[PDB]
Amino acid sequence: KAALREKLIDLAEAQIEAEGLASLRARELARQADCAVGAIYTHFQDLNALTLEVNGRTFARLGAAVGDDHPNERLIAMSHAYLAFAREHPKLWRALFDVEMRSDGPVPQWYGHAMAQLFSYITTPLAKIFPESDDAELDLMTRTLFSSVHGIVLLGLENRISGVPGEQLKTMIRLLLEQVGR
Amino acid sequence: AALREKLIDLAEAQIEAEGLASLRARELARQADCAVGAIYTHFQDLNALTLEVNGRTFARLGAAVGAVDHPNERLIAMSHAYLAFAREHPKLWRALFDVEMRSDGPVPQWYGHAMAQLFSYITTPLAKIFPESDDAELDLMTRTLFSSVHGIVLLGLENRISGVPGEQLKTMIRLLLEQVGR
Ligand SMILES: CCCCCCCCCCCCCCCCCC(=O)O
Ligand SMILES: CCCCCCCCCCCCCCCCCC(=O)O
Ligand SMILES: [Cl-]
Ligand SMILES: [Cl-]
Repeated sequence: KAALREKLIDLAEAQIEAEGLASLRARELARQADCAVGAIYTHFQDLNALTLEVNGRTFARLGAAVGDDHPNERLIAMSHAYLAFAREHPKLWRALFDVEMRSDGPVPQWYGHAMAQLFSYITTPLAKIFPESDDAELDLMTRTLFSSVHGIVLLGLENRISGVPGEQLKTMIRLLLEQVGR
Repeated sequence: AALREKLIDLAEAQIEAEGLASLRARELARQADCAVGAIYTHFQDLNALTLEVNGRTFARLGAAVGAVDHPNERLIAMSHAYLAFAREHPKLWRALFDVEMRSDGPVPQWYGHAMAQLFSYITTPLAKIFPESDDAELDLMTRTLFSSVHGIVLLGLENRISGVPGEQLKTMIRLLLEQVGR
């Protein structure tokens, strides 16, 4: 059970990496794990729940990637690591945004904490840039700038006709963030 | 002439009712009272019919953005119009980003030109804000800010745990855009 639970998370991560989030099937994972398909449902409520565990690991990788007198430079460096991550782990990266997870519904504490912890890396330099801003103001700015970088990265990496060209993604993130708070 | 236009009218109605993923040649042909082959006679594939519907969505966007020296306020107003559109026409809005369309592959000239015409509305105030920037620099900044607003709207409307809250989307679009031109 302890071994099986871990083995299923390992295999789920492997599948997402190979063929994407949409390719994950209970029959196939059970076959790879050498268990009954119902053994998957003994450890996770559904495939979405198993995907959240994979996303837990993806957050950990992102947190390692992200990690003081130049706060705009810190924001840029972190954004460049986000871009590099998205490029390096495209399918795991897309699973973070494609899994069923909403601010409306129940967010599990471990999951909500991991995401809150990533956001604190962005809020630190923003507090230096905006010394007069309160926590609500800082939280809103963190969400705005993160959402902005994600948009640049999403449209650019998808090669959409509206996005910034691939070769200019790093440069354009810099140019956007340099302007933040003068 | 009647059937080509009727197929576009019907494809738009289907996308609005059930989303891009629900679009089928068999069902469209049934509604239009034609054979499935009559669809492929007017459009190479469903992708091509989807581009025609997206063409109408661009025209909807163009009308909303054109409505009536404060270029930062113009960017904010246009961005607010983009937010409103995304909330009001969520399925047609998603079809613009979900259709198979890359800058690597063939982009039909009429389609690229229509999207470029929308971008010219953003570039005009950007040229006032950044008078020292050349055309290349302005196009990259147009792409960067569009992508930033889109990220804000996308993660906000999807109620993602990393997004700016629904009730705060307009405010954060304002707080992002006022910082442009530092
Ligand atoms: C910073 C100002 C942003 C203002 C946005 C509103 C202005 C006009 C609309 C421009 C966006 C058109 C939609 C582009 C859709 C792209 C779909 C794709 O890349 O395939
Ligand atoms: C403006 C600075 C942006 C820098 C971002 C990189 C540094 C911090 C990491 C933030 C990672 C958040 C990833 C959240 C994944 C999506 C979760 C969700 O909304 O479903
Ligand atoms: Cl991956
Ligand atoms: Cl719609």
